[PDB]
Amino acid sequence: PKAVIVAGNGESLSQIDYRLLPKNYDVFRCNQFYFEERYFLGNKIKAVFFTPGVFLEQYYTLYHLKRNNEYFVDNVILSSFNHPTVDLEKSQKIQALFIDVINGYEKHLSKLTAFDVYLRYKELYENQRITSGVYMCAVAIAMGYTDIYLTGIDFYQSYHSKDIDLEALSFLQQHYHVNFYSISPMSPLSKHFPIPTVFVAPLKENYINDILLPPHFVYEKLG
Amino acid sequence: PKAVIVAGNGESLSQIDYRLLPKNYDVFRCNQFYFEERYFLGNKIKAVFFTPGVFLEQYYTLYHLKRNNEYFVDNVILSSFNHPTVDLEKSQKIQALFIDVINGYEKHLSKLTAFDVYLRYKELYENQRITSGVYMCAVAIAMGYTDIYLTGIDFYQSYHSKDIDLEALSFLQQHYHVNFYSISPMSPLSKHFPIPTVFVAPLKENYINDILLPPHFVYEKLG
Amino acid sequence: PKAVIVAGNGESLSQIDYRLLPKNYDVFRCNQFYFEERYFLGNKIKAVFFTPGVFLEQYYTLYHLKRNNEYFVDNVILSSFNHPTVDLEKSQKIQALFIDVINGYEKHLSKLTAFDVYLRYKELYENQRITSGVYMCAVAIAMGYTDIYLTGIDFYQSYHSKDIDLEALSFLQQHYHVNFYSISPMSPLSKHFPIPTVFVAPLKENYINDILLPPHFVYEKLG
Amino acid sequence: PKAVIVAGNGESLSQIDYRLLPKNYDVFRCNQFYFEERYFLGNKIKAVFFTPGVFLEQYYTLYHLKRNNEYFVDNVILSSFNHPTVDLEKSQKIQALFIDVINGYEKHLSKLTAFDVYLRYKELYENQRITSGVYMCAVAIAMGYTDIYLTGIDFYQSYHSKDIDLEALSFLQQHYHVNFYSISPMSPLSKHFPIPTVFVAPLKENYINDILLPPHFVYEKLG
Repeated sequence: PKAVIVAGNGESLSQIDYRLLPKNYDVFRCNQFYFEERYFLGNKIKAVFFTPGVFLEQYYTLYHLKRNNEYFVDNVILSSFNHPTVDLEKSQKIQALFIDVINGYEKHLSKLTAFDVYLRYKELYENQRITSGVYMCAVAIAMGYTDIYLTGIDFYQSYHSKDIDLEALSFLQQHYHVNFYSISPMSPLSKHFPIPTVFVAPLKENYINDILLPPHFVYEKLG
Repeated sequence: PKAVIVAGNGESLSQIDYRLLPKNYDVFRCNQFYFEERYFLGNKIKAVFFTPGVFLEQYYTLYHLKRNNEYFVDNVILSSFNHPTVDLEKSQKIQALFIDVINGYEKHLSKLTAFDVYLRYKELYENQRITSGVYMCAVAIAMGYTDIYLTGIDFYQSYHSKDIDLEALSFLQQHYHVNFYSISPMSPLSKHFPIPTVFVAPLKENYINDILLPPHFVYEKLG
Repeated sequence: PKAVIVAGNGESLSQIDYRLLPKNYDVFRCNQFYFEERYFLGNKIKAVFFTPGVFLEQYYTLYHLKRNNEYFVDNVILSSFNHPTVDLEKSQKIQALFIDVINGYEKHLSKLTAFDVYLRYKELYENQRITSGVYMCAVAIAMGYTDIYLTGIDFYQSYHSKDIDLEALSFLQQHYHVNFYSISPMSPLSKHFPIPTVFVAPLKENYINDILLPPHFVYEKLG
Repeated sequence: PKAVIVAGNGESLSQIDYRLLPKNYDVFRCNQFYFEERYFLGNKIKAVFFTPGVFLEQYYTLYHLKRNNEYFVDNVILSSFNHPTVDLEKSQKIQALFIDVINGYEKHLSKLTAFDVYLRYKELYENQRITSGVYMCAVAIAMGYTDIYLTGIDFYQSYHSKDIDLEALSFLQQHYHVNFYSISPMSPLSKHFPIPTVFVAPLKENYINDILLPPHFVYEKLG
């Protein structure tokens, strides 16, 4: 479509001004998005992102959440760079077990050649990496979206730093001609991106607020 | 076609009412189907299923049976799930030796996405597996058949249980809109599926009633 | 085309009756075909066959022979069955080194399904194998030829025997409808195939009559 | 196009007669081309060649050179023969790390069958190899160029010798019908190729005249 809202797990997720939101939009979530005490962005999620480091404990929890009718997730995307020095073999191991998991690099992240070369050089020769928030923005750019509203990204309120996250965002702004907006006025991110021009979150009860663990025999068969 | 009869090795195979059979149909057999003392379903078989656990002793016996003109088999199908934790490597080893063996998962079982995801989750996180009877029904559904007549399935008269076999059958009934019928009135299976609305088996003599074993040197070259 | 002459290294190669040869034909040779003391079949060869067991010492000798203008070879074919228990890995090793070598099984021998299944079963369960003469006939059948004139095959004047070579030839006669002829009246092969209905070989001088050996350092780099 | 100038790192690179150059042409460079004290051939390079033996220290240096706006390189080509005994695995390792590196053999050098067979035989059975200058000429021939002007090739002023470099050049002259020219009258190469029928290089200041080395932790992650 045209508009998409990407959200992180920062402390500014609860300070969203709902007068700046567009009419039609999609929501992207990642990692421990189910720790919310309120439904800040509803229960409809276009896509979710899980890192290869912890994936078995996340798929099980997502299955349990979807079984109890708490969220309506459409896609599951693995946040892998397919680089030989970090997660090349683990991505193959994960993909050999599941069939409904979409690999991010092969499908969306490989279509940005300059950004891919930049990231690979910085990973190989400088030991620097981007967070999940920039990964979601890159995937949204690669999927055709043009308006990206950022929230919940507080810029870390040793690979990850603030000189690579800000430099990568400016790289995508200059090379692919997309618009970035901030919907949290008090967030430090608003100092770099313009506020757009001009609803109480319902409470959650008896919800799951911890990551579930698979039984003991699950690890035995994988080892 | 439209109708197909799937048969197991249960004790109710000899108690079939032949007034309920349709006009044109195909027969599916599996495992030690040649231990019959009578020709309950004739000598024409559309397809046969062999598990990867014991396959070398089965192909040899099937070759000997077909050489002596006792059965007329058309296809041989390997009952493999292609899951890394059970039979992923053994299936490749078997397929590297024979060229006339059809892999079930790649050809028929991979076209049912929801059923495949359900089975993979239950295998990975709960240690539960389905029997060959449900595998044959799933393959028949995936091959275009609409009427499936079950027989010889007595529901086990530790992976296999009666809460996964019955749950999988209901899953296929709800999701793919197929009809299941039981042709053994005294079988416990008739309590869950309707009896359809309204011939002596010839005796077998000097037949093979035991699984044949390859010579000793066959195992040496494989090890 | 239509006619092809296949020749072995037997003692009946020097007893060919040249009145029975057709007008236009092709010649197939194999193994140590350059040990002839006379040019029995000329110096034009359509294809040559080398076994994977000894191939490095044969390619070098063939290169030296072609450099000195003694034979005019068109194709080089590797006589591999691609079976995991005999020469599966060695064929890949050979093909990784040379680019002008044609693999026989992948190109010609895989298009005869019944013959392939028969050979694989006999190899796996009975320890029986065919010689190069039957391999050349099968390849000629698979390449479209219809008239095959056999010579130099004296039927061994422990895998190889006379109950598999004769049984394989009858298998190809019955299943693919080809004509076999013998051009050596005194050969024992004429007792099984009909003689067709109704030229001094030039001498060879200062020729190569032994298989050449590569230098010592060639084996070091391969080990 | 039609014309291309290939240059080496010999001592005759500074003795080029600029009256013999054509109007429109492309320049090929290789290895330590950035050690020039003057801009002999400008700062525009169509393609560059790096050997697999030292590649990590070259990509980093090329990136630093391009960042400082000293050269304008278009393509980077890996000079690999894809032969199992020299650089088959190292080429795969290099290609698994970078995405903007073009493999020479797969793209350009595999389209010359006779030359490839000649090179493979000489490598396998005689321990002889060609230099980078002949590799660049072969790639230029395979890319459609017809006029090739050689410079900086002083013919080594133990695999490499002067009986393989001269024999390979004559092989390409006879088999592919291309024209070779020499633009350095005093070079020994002019004795074998005709001089064509009938500008001060600017000085370089504060330039990089040594190969840069990656940090210590780069080697740790690769080992």
